[PDB]
Amino acid sequence: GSSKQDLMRAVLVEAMTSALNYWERVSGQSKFTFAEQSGLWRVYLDRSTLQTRTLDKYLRIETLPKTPRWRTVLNSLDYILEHCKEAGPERTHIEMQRDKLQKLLTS
Amino acid sequence: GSSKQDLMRAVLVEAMTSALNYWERVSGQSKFTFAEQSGLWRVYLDRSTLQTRTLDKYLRIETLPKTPRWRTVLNSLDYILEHCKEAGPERTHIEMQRDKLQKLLTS
Repeated sequence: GSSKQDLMRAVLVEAMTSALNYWERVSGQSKFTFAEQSGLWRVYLDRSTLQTRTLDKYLRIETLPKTPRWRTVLNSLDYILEHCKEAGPERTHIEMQRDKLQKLLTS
Repeated sequence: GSSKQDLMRAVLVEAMTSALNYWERVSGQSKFTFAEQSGLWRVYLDRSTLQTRTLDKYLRIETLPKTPRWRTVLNSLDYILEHCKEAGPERTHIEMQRDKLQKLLTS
């Protein structure tokens, strides 16, 4: 129902933002670099500056697309966890949010 | 010194035992299957029965070899975490023990 759909969207934003913050700290690379190196998100020239325009929409519930690319988000969480291994609460939180999303998508 | 060497051996046994218990529960497969499918540990015919004779020595501090194969143990932890994703305290403990071993080996 509407509650499950809104929960999925809230978890997707939490998971993506958490994963990017972890990527930035552990890899020492930018959000731009995650998109460019993984090939999972496109780079655009906006306001005369390179931007991960679509990825950026997934970092706030207000801008999340009407049709989220759930598999691309799960591939993003997997890519970040594949390249960033530092064990700890921050990583555990991303793993837990990944499992939550997967269970919501398959229930 | 002796303290660091004994700590490394104690952490190796904790990590291996933890990882195998997690593999068995999450994969629903045996220790034998972890060895056979990964190819990381040999199978032997002892007492007329198939056994992971060398791997078994890593599950008790009393039997741990004088010369542990540290890389084979780290490859074992990586293989189990690659195939078993269930997020939770049990998985976090294995990740934490893996990081502890790596830091001891590089300090």
